[PDB]
This record gives sequence, structure tokens and C-alpha cells, in this order.
Amino acid sequence: AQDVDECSLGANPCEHAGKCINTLGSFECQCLQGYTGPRCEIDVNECVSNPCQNDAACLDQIGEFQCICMPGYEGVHCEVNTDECASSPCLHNGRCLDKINEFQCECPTGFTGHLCQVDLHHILD
Amino acid sequence: AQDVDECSLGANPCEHAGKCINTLGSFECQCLQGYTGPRCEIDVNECVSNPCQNDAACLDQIGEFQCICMPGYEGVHCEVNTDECASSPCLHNGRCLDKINEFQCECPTGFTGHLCQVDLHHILD
Ligand SMILES: [Ca+2]
Ligand SMILES: [Ca+2]
Ligand SMILES: [Ca+2]
Ligand SMILES: [Ca+2]
Ligand SMILES: [Ca+2]
Ligand SMILES: [Ca+2]
Repeated sequence: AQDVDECSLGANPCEHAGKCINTLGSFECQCLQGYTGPRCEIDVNECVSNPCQNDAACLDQIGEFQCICMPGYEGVHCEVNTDECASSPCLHNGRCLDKINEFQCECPTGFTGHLCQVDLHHILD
Repeated sequence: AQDVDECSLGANPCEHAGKCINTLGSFECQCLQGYTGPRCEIDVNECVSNPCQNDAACLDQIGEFQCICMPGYEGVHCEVNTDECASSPCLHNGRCLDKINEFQCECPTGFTGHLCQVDLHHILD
């Protein structure tokens, strides 16, 4: 069959607050974001297409995914390698190299270590 | 010429406290470590043979050299890459990888970041 407005019997036949739209012989559901199926029964797996980059963990949530980034990465898809050289950390005209969740200073001659702190022209004795 | 004991005239003809040994027609100097030359005049350059490894700075000193190591290296010749994994820093059965003046933790599934602190099996909600 059958001629009836399924949207007017009582409870909403569409799950997860979808909008019920009557048709002749059936009905249709206008689903909210993140829900699928004839009656919006399914919570879509937003992680199914592997959106999280750089070995991030994908969290399948309500109408969205969340990425948990590997250290040193950021962004919605963990697509951004954080720039550790942004604060220009190298002393004495050292050159900063960005790495993963860290930086490297390329010190000029006569200077060492991590931040080029040690003056070796200073070894005056 | 000439017949004379150069070691008995007065001052020591050998520099840098070398031992004066008389010979017929001359004399010879028995130099202390780090000195060379007929009269021990020269302070040997202990850095001449490039003893300092891994881009270390060589200091030419009295009868010895000293190496100034690049960060993460140690030893007389800076030949030792310091083992940062010695203290077993990785939490939750993470695997430690030794690097230069740093370490990397290879976390098992469900754990992140530097020391594998973050439990993601814990994202219970
Ligand atoms: Ca109908
Ligand atoms: Ca979902
Ligand atoms: Ca970076
Ligand atoms: Ca003599
Ligand atoms: Ca010397
Ligand atoms: Ca190391």
C-alpha cells in the first residue's frame, strides 16, 4: 500500500530530529548533518575517508571528526607542521632549522650548542 | 768548534724545563711532554692531526688537546654519542630511539606524544 501521512500519526518516524516529509505511499526524512539512512538511523563515520594526516588518531563524533595530532603537528587534519623557529630561538646569529616538535640551531664558527649559547672565541686563557 | 759543557755554564739551554745532556761539540735536550725542537722551544700543536670528532672544536693546550663537543656528544675525542635512552624515558611500553642530544618514543597504538603520556583508549565519552 498505502495512503497515510506518517508524519502526523504521533512520534516522529525520522530519528535524530530529522524533518518528516510526507509522500503518497511513503514518507522521507530530511536528516540533520552527520546522520544518514531512510529514517536518519545512522551516525555517519566521519573517519571512514581517513581525514587525519601525519599518523594522527581520528575520532568519529556527532556530525564531525576530530584529529588527535602526533607531537609537532596541528590543524583540523593535523596537516600543519608547527613552526618551532617562529620565536627565532638561536643566539649569536645562529640559523634555525624547523624539525618535528623541535628545532636545530646551525651555529656560526666559534659558537655551540642547542641555542648557540657557548662562546668559544671566549676561551681566552 | 768546540769542547765545553753547555749544561754547566749557568742557565739551562733547554727551554720549558727540558733536561740538558752534554755531548762533545754540542748538547741535546730531553724535552718534557708537549715540547719539541732542539732546545724544546716549540709548544707542539696537539690539534694538528684533527683529533676532535663530530665537528668538535680542538683546543691546543700544554702537552695535550681538549675537545669541545657538539651537543649530544662526549668523550676525549667527542667520539661518544650520549645515550639519551639510558633512563628508559618512554611511558606505556613505548620504544626509545636515541637521537642527537634527544630521544624519540615510538608509542604503541592508542598512546601519544613525546613520552607516550596521552592515553587515547582513555577518550571514553
Ligand atoms: Ca505516506
Ligand atoms: Ca559520527
Ligand atoms: Ca616544526
Ligand atoms: Ca758540548
Ligand atoms: Ca700545545
Ligand atoms: Ca644520543
